[PDB]
Amino acid sequence: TIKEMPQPKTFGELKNLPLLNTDKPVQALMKIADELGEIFKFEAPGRVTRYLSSQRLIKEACDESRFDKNLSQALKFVRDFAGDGLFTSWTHEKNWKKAHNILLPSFSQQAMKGYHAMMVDIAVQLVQKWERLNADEHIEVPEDMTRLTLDTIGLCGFNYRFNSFYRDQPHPFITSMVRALDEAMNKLQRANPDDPAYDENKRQFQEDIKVMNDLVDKIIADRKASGEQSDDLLTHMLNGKDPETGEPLDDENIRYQIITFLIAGHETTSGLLSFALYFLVKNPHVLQKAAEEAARVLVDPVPSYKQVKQLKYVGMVLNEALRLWPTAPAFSLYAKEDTVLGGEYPLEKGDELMVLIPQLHRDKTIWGDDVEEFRPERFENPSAIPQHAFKPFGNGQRACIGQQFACHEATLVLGMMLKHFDFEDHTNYELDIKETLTLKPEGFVVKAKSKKIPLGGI
Amino acid sequence: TIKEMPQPKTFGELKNLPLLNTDKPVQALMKIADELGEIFKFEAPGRVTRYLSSQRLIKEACDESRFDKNLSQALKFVRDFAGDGLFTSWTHEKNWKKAHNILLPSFSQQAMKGYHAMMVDIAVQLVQKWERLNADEHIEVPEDMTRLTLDTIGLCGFNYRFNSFYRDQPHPFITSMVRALDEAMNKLQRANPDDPAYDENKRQFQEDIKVMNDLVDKIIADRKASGEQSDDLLTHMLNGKDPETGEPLDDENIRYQIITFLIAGHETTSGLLSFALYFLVKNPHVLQKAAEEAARVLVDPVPSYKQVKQLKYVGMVLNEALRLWPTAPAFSLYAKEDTVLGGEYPLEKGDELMVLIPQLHRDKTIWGDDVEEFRPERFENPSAIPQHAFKPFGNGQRACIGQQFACHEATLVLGMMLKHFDFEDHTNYELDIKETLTLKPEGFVVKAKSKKIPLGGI
Ligand code: HEM
Ligand code: HEM
Repeated sequence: TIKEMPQPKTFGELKNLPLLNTDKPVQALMKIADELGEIFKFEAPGRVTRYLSSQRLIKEACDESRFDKNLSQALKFVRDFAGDGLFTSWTHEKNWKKAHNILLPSFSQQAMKGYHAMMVDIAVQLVQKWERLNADEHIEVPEDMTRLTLDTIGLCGFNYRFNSFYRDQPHPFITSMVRALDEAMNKLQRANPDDPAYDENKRQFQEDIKVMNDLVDKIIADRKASGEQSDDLLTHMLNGKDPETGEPLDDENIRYQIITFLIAGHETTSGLLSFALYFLVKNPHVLQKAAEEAARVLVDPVPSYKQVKQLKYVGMVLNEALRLWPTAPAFSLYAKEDTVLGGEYPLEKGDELMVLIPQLHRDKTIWGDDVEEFRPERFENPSAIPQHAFKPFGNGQRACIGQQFACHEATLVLGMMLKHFDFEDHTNYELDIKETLTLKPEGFVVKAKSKKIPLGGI
Repeated sequence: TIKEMPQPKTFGELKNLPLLNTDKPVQALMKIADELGEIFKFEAPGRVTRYLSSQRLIKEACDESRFDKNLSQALKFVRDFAGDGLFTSWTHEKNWKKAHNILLPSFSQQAMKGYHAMMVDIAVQLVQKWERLNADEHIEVPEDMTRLTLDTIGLCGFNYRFNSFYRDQPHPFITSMVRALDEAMNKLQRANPDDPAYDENKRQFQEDIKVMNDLVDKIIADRKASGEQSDDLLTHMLNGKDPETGEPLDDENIRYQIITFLIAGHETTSGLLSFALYFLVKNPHVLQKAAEEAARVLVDPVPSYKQVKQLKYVGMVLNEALRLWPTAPAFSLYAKEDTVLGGEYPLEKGDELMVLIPQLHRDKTIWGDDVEEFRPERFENPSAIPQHAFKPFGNGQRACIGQQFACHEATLVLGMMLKHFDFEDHTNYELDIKETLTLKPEGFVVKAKSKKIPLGGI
């Protein structure tokens, strides 16, 4: 029977909008979901969305016959620099299906065999950095993880070295990307967007868009001008034809794809690695199990592709980190036609839903009462997990195209870290989660004592 | 560096085979392992296996990239009546993966909420039996535990009442199941099984298979006709679809699954309860601690699901019984590819291993020197145990699908026993372990004096 959904506290004519005027909006929404349950309405001037937290409702939301990907206000703002790349395109735009069909084979599990050597190149740089620290020094974890994941997508994707391990201050492209992302996210919480105060932000936004476009357009133009057949994502985009339309991507869409991949590789996989290491140092029996596996499996001076596929327990660790802190924590959907959600909530065509992934992943009816505990063993027998219960990579045809890339990279790197070092939570670090496009453990530091195991050449 | 492995005494061209021509083969193999150490070769005419006893080697055997489940000769003979049910199927058989995907969510810890009431039905029957004994009487422990466990899987699994507490002699189906298993196990010694001497054995075997098939097929046929929904394992099997293939199980395979569950829920699961109660009566301070927990937690006339989940020390007692006398004490593996075990023992593709679980569980490098002592406190934090050190339910994707079911049932029943009765080892019983498919403390008897605490309705 039909039910009225709950709604969090309001602010007069601003409705719920000021609830997002916080540097930690997803975390605020999680606390609201804890108070209100599996569904709540969230209203702002001119817009309504419904936040879903239960597997029961989210499984219905994931029915692609009833619901399609929506661009949230955040993604609409990100679209000012990521364009109609795969992440910020509507499913019905021609460039979505074109790019999807062209790029899917380049992101497959099979494709990882070809990226593996370049992934190892950057992972060796990380391990060497940490081998070279002095006794009294420590590691800035999200910082080094971001250096690694950005450089890996730059190299594997476009044969471009950001050389982030040679820098304190980020590459200029990244300065502009990060500042562009910050502006996109800050705009969400402004009650008066056109206020004269925000004039200067808008000028900086246009300058950062120009830095990004200029470097990426030059990368593309340089590759076209050289003729080089590097066999990377850029080569595949320049030469590939969509089997369905027979058309290639144009150079402007290629730029948007490249921007999109650099955003992804800076923002998400780095957070996964950071959270994984956080949980490992907070759960030393789990760390022991992962380290024992790394030692047993990674028998050669550098890891092979086959060896990375052998690291089951490291995979379980990564999935359990994705469970607790999925680093792209929300995705949006719209109702394709009028429909009733969960037998109880009537929706009209066009109505928006938000899937709160960290809450889905804390659904006690699925996972049990111990949802805050870090237990990789939850994933030991993967078929035990119900359908649509675990969605850190989104849903259906609009799921993360980078999933195999992220998993392979993270498994490789975490395996190598655990083979080469013991870790100490020397500050007894208190988890503090910063929110940008994604989630990361801000200020997370550790000490790493080398096991003094030689590392092979690249 | 490459070692030759030890081998127990041989009998000319019969090799090691006569060592298993004994009433207690697992216990013989344990003694061989004490003599020979972590690995030994066992040869019979036409075959070889290697028995493993250390965590150091078993952790490698449990690497699913390197080794998969093998059907031992015993499981090949059980397959004559358990078919391609989950326990007697190869991982590469379509019906293994289909049934695995369909059934696993119905055996989860969360699924136990739905079975709990039916489990209580049978547990109340056990408690009422014991409340109704006269002062001069005693309890035949494995016999009553088997009545409980069989009836619980019958009721929870397919809404069938064996009514074992209304009988002295087994239900006709069970007579046939036990005699089929006996025949399967006896066939392990027979040199020329096509000898006319065994014609009656073959006739009896076919008759026993017919008894089991007729009942189970009728159960299935009766349910399909009615359209009755019971939320039980049969309902799930009739309606469920494998997410991967999109196919349901066929009726023949469902029958094999039901036969398989009945085998499992008989003495394999009742052995846990029997050994647990044995160890409790032999360790009165442990019994007292467990009884104190039961009294503190089980404050209502019948136990709730949540209350059973609070019986931590009862669960520790059960784990410690599984440590010493795991009731499915060995499992078989085969090498997927050529590989070296432990840096020392080269194996070829197809080579077989046997994991001797009771010996694994006595590895002093893992458990310390006191491995024969019954100390439930070893399990205060099960996360402290290394990977592949405590394996009473097997390994990985071929682990026991019934683990949560068995543990929940055993915790519930043992908690109620400890709430309702004091126990006396009135005969000072000498442990005598009978071997079939499983292990049982044969002849174990106790007296139970009622605490005279009322029991609720079902
Ligand atoms: C742990 C790491 C990652 C996580 C958790 C993650 C998560 C997600 C999620 C949840 C979506 C769906 C978004 C929505 O529905 O609005 C998505 C889409 C996407 N991700 Fe990722 N991602 C990760 C890594 C990557 C990487 C490494 C790349 C590329 C190199 C990438 C590229 C994309 C793209 C292109 C899409 C859009 C796909 C489409 O709609 O066609 N991601 N990701
Ligand atoms: C204390 C009780 C039990 C113990 C110690 C036990 C132990 C085991 C072990 C060691 C295996 C792996 C066998 C191998 O690798 O060859 C296994 C498999 C299995 N067990 Fe159990 N079990 C118990 C209770 C149950 C119950 C109650 C059920 C069902 C009602 C069940 C159903 C199964 C099934 C279907 C498999 C095959 C799983 C697969 O390969 O997909 N077991 N059990």
